[PDB]
Amino acid sequence: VSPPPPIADEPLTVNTGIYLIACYSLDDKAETFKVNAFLSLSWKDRRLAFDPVRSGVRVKTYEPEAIWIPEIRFVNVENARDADVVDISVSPDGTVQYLERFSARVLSPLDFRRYPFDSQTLHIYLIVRSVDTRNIVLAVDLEKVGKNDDVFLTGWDIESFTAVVKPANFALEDRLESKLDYQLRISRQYFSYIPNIILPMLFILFISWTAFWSTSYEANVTLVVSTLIAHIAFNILVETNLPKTPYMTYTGAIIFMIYLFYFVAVIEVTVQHYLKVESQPARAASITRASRIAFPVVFLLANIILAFLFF
Amino acid sequence: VSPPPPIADEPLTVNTGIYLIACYSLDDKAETFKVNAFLSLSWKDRRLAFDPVRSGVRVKTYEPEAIWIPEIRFVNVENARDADVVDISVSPDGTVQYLERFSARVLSPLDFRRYPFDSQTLHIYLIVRSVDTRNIVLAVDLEKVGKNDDVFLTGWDIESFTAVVKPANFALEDRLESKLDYQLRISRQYFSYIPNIILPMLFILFISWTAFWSTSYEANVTLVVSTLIAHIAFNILVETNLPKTPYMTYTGAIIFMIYLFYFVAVIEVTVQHYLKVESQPARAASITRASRIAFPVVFLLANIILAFLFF
Amino acid sequence: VSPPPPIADEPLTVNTGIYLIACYSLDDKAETFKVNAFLSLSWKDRRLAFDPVRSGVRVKTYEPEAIWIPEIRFVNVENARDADVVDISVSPDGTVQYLERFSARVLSPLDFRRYPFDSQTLHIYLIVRSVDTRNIVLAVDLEKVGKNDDVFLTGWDIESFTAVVKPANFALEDRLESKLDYQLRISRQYFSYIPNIILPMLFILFISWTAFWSTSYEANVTLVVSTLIAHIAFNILVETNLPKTPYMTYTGAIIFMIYLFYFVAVIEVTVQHYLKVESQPARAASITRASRIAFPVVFLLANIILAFLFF
Amino acid sequence: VSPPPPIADEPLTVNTGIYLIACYSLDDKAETFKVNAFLSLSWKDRRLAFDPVRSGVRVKTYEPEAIWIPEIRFVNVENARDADVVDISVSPDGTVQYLERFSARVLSPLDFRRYPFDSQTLHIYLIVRSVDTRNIVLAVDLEKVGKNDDVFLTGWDIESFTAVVKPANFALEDRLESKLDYQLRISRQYFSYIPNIILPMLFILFISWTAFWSTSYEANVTLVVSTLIAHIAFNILVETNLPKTPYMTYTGAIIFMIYLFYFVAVIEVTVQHYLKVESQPARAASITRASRIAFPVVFLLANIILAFLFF
Amino acid sequence: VSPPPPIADEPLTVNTGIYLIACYSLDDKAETFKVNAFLSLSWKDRRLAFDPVRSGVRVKTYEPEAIWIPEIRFVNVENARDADVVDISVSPDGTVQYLERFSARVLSPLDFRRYPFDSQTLHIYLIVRSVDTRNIVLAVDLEKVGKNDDVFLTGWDIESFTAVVKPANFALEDRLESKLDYQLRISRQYFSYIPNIILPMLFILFISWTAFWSTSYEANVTLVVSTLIAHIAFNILVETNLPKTPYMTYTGAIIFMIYLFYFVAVIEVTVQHYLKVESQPARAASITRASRIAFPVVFLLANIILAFLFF
Ligand SMILES: [Cl-]
Ligand SMILES: [Cl-]
Ligand SMILES: [Cl-]
Ligand SMILES: [Cl-]
Ligand SMILES: [Cl-]
Ligand SMILES: [Cl-]
Ligand SMILES: [Cl-]
Ligand code: NA
Ligand code: NA
Ligand code: NA
Ligand code: NA
Ligand code: NA
Ligand code: NA
Repeated sequence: VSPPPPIADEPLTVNTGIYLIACYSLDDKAETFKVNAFLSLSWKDRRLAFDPVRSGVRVKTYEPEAIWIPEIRFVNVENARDADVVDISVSPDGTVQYLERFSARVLSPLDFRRYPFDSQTLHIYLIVRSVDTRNIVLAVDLEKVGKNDDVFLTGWDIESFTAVVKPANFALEDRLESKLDYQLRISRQYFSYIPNIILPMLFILFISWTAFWSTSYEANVTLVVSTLIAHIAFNILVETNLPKTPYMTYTGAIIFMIYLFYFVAVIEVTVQHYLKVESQPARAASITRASRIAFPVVFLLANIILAFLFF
Repeated sequence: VSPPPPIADEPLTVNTGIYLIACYSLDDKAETFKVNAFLSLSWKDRRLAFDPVRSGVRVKTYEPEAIWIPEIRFVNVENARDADVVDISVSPDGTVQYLERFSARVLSPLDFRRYPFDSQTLHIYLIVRSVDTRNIVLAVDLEKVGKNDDVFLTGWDIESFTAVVKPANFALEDRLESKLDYQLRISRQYFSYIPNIILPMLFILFISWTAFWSTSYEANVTLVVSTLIAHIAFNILVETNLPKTPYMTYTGAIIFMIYLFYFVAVIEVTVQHYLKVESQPARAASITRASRIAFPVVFLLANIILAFLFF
Repeated sequence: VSPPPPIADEPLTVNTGIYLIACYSLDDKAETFKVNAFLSLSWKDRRLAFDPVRSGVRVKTYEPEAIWIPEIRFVNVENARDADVVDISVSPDGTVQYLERFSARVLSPLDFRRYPFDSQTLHIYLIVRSVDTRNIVLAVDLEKVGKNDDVFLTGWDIESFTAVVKPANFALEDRLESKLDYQLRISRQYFSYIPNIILPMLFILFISWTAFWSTSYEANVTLVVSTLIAHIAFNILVETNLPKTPYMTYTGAIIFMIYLFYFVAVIEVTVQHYLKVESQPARAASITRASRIAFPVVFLLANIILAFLFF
Repeated sequence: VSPPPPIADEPLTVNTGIYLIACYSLDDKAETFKVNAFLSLSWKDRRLAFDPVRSGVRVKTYEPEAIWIPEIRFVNVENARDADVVDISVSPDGTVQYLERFSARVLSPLDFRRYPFDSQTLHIYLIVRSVDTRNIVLAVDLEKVGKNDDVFLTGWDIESFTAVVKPANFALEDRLESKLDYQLRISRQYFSYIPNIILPMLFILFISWTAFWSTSYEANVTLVVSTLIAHIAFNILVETNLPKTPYMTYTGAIIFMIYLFYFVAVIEVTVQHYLKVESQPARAASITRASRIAFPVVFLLANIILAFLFF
Repeated sequence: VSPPPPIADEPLTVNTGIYLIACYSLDDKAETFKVNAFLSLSWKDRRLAFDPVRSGVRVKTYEPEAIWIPEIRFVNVENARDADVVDISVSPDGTVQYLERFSARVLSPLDFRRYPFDSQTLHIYLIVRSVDTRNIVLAVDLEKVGKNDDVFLTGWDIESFTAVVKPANFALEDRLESKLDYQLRISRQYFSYIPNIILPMLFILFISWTAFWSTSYEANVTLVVSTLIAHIAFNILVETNLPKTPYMTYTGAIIFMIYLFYFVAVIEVTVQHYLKVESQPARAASITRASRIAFPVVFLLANIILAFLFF
């Protein structure tokens, strides 16, 4: 079966629509998400037209095999989509109305710079390759683009699901290709990160700073070193939930900076002890007293600077 | 093959039933479960009717290909169900009796607020899309809804398996859809959490409080800091078995609150030491003596408040 | 193709046999195992009978498609078995001899109460649904039930592979079902648990008890707290290799009890120190001296009691 | 299609050959490996013979469906091999030359006793079941057994790939079976284990022994206990990369033995302290001085004994 | 369908091209990557030639089944590629233009010697087996080799995608094989390793060296031992992201060397203490003072030597 012939030298417009049934498994490390949706296709094949008076019926139902159907593929899917045809309905004028239900693992890049306070734009790219007979162009039937209310993406808030109505038409291997951009705007549910990572991380840091109210070198060494190890544990926990970015993430920046605080706390703890042994506890006292104000102020200011830089 | 024609303008009623054979793999993080069950379908196709006298036979067995079968799909499945037709039996009035055995990974949201003392309602949504010829409506044959005695969901107690008999009939992409809700009520086996997480977590906390019967700053620092790290280990262990909730879970709340107890224990340990060095051990004694009663009382009361709030 | 017609009102007896080729992947957490075996089926279809004189041949070989084959399924499999027909041989009297080679992931519940000294009974349930024409009943041909010598289940000893010869005949969705129980008796190879978990766990506990021969509070605090953490590490290691049981396991019981030993060791260490500071080292000495005998005796006795309760 | 008829009462000899294209994923815990290879089969079917003069052609190419092909299966595969027929070429005398490209996950037991200095013999078992018409026997065409130069098994050295030319002929379910043993001899690349596990493990042990040059009980307790915990971490790391063996492995033996060294080091550290407090530092000095020589000598000798026992 | 017949004794040239659509999942441990690309094939089949005047059409479109298509396979794929034919276009001269869209998990060895500053050459090997009728040779149509702009490999920079135009023609199982090498040059994004592993690892090492400004044996033991454990944690973290190499990697070398620094730091800490107790603090002072300069200088120089050796 060959494509529909043109009235004039016009391209064939295949109207599309994606209706999300189930959206799930957003893998941060793999930068993938799984989708379960309806794909609707509609084009005019004049060869399939009929008189509703003569035939008796108002629409004709065909099996995929029977008629010409455009080869619509997804660009950013890992493997070819699992698709099952729901219905093919031809109107008297030859306006075909195809509907299929699919499921696919979509590969869409994620921006972790503001993690865990980040928002993402997931993409679903519909594509059609033009045939030697005639050129095929994609369109968006906005009436058939949407999502079920039930649709939930665990640990994410679904903002919108829209399509960029004008396709990206380009040449590939000397043939015209019509690409469409279906955008799923989501924003992360940062809540859990606060009692699980952020606050525990701040508590161990504040515990380290109690060394500024202690003259006991042995106790200070225990305080700063122990807490530093809990900080390493938290850094490792965080980097396991994330991929390797060629940029600093917000949480990454905070975590990195906190190492410097531990490093300087050890230096202070060392300096204070050296001075004490050197029979200069008056100078050590001045440094320790300063550190009590210096450490939280420089911490608070450094954080303002980063939130500023990052947001 | 087209759908059965209507006597009058009535919709076609497809009677359904799910009988669970094997239920397994309830993933808390992924909010999914795997099912292995029988799906039974029954509808009237007058075109398939016959005389049992003339034909000799009391029922006719058809291969799926031979006759019209309604396109029944599952809403909340990740990929299309693995189904194998067991039997198709036509009675002479044309009452088709379809049976298939399926397996599917069902995506059903979970409520972790009362974890590990939570109970859940797992869902299985049967759906049918109406055709251009006629409208299809789902029904529940209660005689064919159930589960095998053998059926066990590891670490969960299976309460019930029922169907909401009246379908959710709604329009989707200008066509009628009949949705059915099969509900599997389960409740978690919280037992193991007690000797594995809850009690070990309480023992390390109580060990931290022995610092209230010690004047040794160096020992107290070791006691409180060490136990705090074991608490971090337990917090991490717990959050690995769970997804990121935009709400506090019961265990999450207990765990978070316990950080504050470690924080204040460090403050006490610090205050007591500062006072001792400042040659005011009488005041430090008062604080330490108070802490011995204050810490367990405020702990016990805070827990009453949370269990109250959570249950 | 319809089932064989009955001589009288007798049911059709399908003789079965499972011969294990490869048995592997026993998942303790998932309570599953993978099997690779031969399935043999034999029944009498009088319609397929022939005279060996006239035909010349002593048995006829058919392709599955050509003849009626009973729909034998497995109850406790996650997904439908991957089966490839090896041979179908019909004798002159119409005694069909079907053989297929299959592989399946079988879901069989496990009893962890005596872990790692436990023994299990893995099950393989063959089932047949009776047709409207006639009732089908399963039988066991003991001569075709067995396992290859080569068959090895890693970290387990294979005791036996037998079938419960009398089937469980019951009604399901108003039709007769013949269920057969193939039992694979295995017992765990507990050896490795001894040098990897049990003895290391006992060594850290015994190290904690050296605090009973020390007057140094700071050293005792380090001894008991450090070892307690290694005990937490071992508890976590153990519970990662196991599912969440609504009952205590033998190892679970030992592990839990050992927390109480650490708790009381801290109490002793605390009491001894308090008394020393209170200028009462004579009383502290009595307690410490007692603890040296009390701790191992109460440990040894508590263990006798548990092994007694558990075995 | 029936098997080739015999000239006399001889069995049908199917000549075999496996040529490895890609060998990968040797799972130590699962005792499996994945293979991608060519399978070549050759037998004489007199029915397919032809005159090259009359026909014109020197060999005839058939589609698998067209002719009789022996049912060759693999014994030790988890699931049935993914096979794609490359070519079927019939010579004038009726000598069929089948070639297929397959991929399979082969289950072959591993011996960990000498780990990580172990060598293994991976197996690939070809098998054929005799038919009622005639008996089928496997043979090895050595000219068609081999492996590509490119073939690499990560972290392993491939020694050889040979076939045991005489098949294991035996009865199974009253039918003759011809089994062939394809052996892939490999030996582990132990290199990485030295700077990653062995030496780090020895360094922490030697650090523990510095307690023999210290009179500070508190320091010794820290030294021995800390290092013991790093040893526990290394023991856990090792046992995660390995399955549960009913025997001791070389690394397992070394690791276990090192626990005894930590245990006795604690005993020494305890004894030395008790004696010091008891105002007997002369006796404690003797013990400590001895321990300095005793610990490395008994360590070195114990290791000679084990390497001796193990190799 | 047989292959195209030769004009003279020339081989059939199948022109090839791979156009990468989506490149993803580069597994360092498994040494695999997943690809989603277009495969284009073009050869001359004179039997399919036609007059464009008589036929009317300028190119003819065939279904794969209708015509002879060369059996092109991939050498280094784990399983056979998931391929879906996009188009088959025959020109009047019989120049076939095949296009398919595929996805495959490619197995390509990785060189970790310079990790995480390494660059790799991923391979895709196209292969064709010659038939008994005629020999088949692969060619590269450079105009149909490329990659989409969108193509991103997470944590890697894609340098180039080229094909080695002259095929590797060799005999395999007495038949000619034409192998082509498609090379994807990539280089790792080392950025993240710096704030996540390299700098944290250096901070803990520098913290250990503060023991050179302390006379407190108990504090030094805590400092060096604690930091050593954090170093073990980092070593383990690193070796989990990598496979077991029979060679030293750059990061592996740095990590290993740092153990020696901890070992010698313990020795110094021990020596200094022994001397102090021995009432020789003047000699201990000299050693400690030297260590303050020796440790960073020997560290810095050792690192120059390694970067030199490695790059
Ligand atoms: Cl697609
Ligand atoms: Cl363009
Ligand atoms: Cl074009
Ligand atoms: Cl479905
Ligand atoms: Cl089954
Ligand atoms: Cl096989
Ligand atoms: Cl391939
Ligand atoms: Na079509
Ligand atoms: Na149908
Ligand atoms: Na059949
Ligand atoms: Na300490
Ligand atoms: Na055949
Ligand atoms: Na073809």
